[PDB]
Amino acid sequence: HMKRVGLIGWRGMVGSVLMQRMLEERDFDLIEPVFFTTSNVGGQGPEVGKDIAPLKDAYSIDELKTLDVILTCQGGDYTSEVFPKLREAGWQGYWIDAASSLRMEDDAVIVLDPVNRKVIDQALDAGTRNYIGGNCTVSLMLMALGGLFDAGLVEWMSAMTYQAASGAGAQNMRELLKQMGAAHASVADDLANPASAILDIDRKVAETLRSEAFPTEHFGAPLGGSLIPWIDKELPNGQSREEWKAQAETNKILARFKNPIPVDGICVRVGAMRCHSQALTIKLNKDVPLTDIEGLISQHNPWVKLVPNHREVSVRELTPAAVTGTLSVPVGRLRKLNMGSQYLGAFTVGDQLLWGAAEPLRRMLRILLER
Amino acid sequence: HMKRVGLIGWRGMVGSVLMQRMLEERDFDLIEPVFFTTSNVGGQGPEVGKDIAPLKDAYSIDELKTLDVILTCQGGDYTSEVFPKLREAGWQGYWIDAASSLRMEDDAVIVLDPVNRKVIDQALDAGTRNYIGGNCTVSLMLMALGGLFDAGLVEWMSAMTYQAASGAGAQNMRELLKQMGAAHASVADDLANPASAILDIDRKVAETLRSEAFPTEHFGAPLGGSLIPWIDKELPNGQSREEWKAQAETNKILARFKNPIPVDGICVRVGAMRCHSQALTIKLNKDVPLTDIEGLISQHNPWVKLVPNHREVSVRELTPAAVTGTLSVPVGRLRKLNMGSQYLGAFTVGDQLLWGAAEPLRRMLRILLER
Repeated sequence: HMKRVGLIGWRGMVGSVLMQRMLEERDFDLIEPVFFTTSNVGGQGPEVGKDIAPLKDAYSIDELKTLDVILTCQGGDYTSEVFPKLREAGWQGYWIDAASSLRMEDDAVIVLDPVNRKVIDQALDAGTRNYIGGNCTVSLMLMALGGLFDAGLVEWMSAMTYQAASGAGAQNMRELLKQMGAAHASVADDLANPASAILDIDRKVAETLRSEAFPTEHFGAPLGGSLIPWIDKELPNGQSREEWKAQAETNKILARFKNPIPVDGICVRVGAMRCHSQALTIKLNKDVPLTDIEGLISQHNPWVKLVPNHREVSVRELTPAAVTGTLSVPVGRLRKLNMGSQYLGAFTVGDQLLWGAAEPLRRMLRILLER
Repeated sequence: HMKRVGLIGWRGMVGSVLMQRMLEERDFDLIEPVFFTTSNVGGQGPEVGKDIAPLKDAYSIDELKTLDVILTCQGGDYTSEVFPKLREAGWQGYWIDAASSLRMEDDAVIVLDPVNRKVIDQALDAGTRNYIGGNCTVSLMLMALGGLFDAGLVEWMSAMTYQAASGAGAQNMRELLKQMGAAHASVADDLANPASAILDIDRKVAETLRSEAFPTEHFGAPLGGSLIPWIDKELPNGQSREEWKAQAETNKILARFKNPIPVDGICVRVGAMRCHSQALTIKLNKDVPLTDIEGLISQHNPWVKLVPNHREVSVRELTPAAVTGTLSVPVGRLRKLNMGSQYLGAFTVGDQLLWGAAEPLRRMLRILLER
């Protein structure tokens, strides 16, 4: 009677974070883990404190059909190929996915249970079997500002993001680090010399970033020492796919199908490891006292952390350096903007790999087990 | 005969950029440059391609009051000390300053002549003697979007910035580079090994940024591999001084004393050397076609660079890596936002040391010579 759960893409980065969290929370104690692979069939699986079967074929429909749940971080290409063939074979199990492939599908639900647990529960009773993790940007934003939407105060939102390299992949994180190392190495001697001219240092650093030898295989441009104001594919409307997801996924999570909330902005890649930062211009539909706003925000969930709008505490708490590897979602710089009393400014930071990827997936798995 | 111009703060970072630009434009052909010092009286001045007198005492009121023009990049502490004494001595010469000291004074004009040449000309005719460079953020924004303000289309503007280390100083730029080096050095061996685990690399990097040995003296926090959502001193209204300067200096440059255009947002420090980037939400007061907006923007001045809203060109052109050391001020990602047709999104990048500091100063000097 214990559910057999198929783990796909566990070896990948997001999957590795998922593995780490599931191990910490002892998730494997309550399920029968079946690890699949697209390269090493028959090989050894990861240690989960119990005996498991050897690695099985992730493309074998016969194998997958025996599963009650499929938890995949393998990617959109894998989902696009296997999922339709599996459903056609009559598989009626639950499909939990990190990839964006099935997010906007009519028979699927974008999961972020601290925000839309009731949506998930109703979908489960309705017979929905597809539950997809939301885009990191949207998930991290809603984890921070869920209280405002829950109060029905948000008219629109303009989101300018500061997104980490982790969102692009493991090789991109490595490239960012190599780029930082290359930038520093070019002036390593000069940095030791106090009498070295800063403009000479700056000149050499700029040349290094522009040089061919600068590692730019995965980004196509320097990230370290710079930034990239475009993430994911270009769309015919002038949006990047990353920016398009902001409005589409926010309103689906909140189930705002009739009157959707306008969400837009610019998605920018910055030189951070695995934390997304977002500077937000928020239009509220009425004048609400700031302290009440802070109350609505902080009381929504136990992971959001209201950082007082003071300098040294903001410098220490509201940064990728302070958030990385943690489930904490700090939000600060909360104040009324000069445009009017209905204009709210906000800055938030969140780990891209946890709440922005892995954590909603394992939590969705636990929800299935509690039913 | 030839105007005697005093140069203060020529040796510093902004001053050095100023000297190099004045050399390139051959400004020293038109003036008698008198170089002053706060540390090396009688010493040797910079190489400006012509015979100059030995360094004079920058605190000598007797010498300073003989000067037709004073162009200082020495700093606010110097201005606050010398300027009142100098005016008290009956000095009626012109004062050109990079420091923010006299910006909001009624007898002073914030200079950005491609944007407010007419304001400058009227001030000169009126007898105004004080001409001050604007804050880097404001100057760079207006160089890109001057065409919209000139057409009187801007209702308000929300500015989320991505600011470089150069705005904080030379030692901050050095710290940024040292931070990048420390980050890379902690995982140098792992990066060279293709089979290394990404989560192990990430763990060590996160640990390094948090360690005490991480160079954070000047920023008070990690910048490399992170960001800092607070620049300059905290104000009682919840703004930082940097954010406050947005509305204050924009409207003074435009000479809008009556009904000021609301300008607000969040000023964030990122790991860039000397380029400020800004993500903008612009509310227009009229329905204008996007192509007409592009025309107004690009036709305003020959330094703004309209980057077509396409992925490849944006990645290549609209970055600190591309802009660094140039007088080009690219603006891109221009499109109407989901909130409405009067909401305009824009992303711009500009060099902080040129148009954000040194360039409006030497240009103001040229204007004085053309009187």
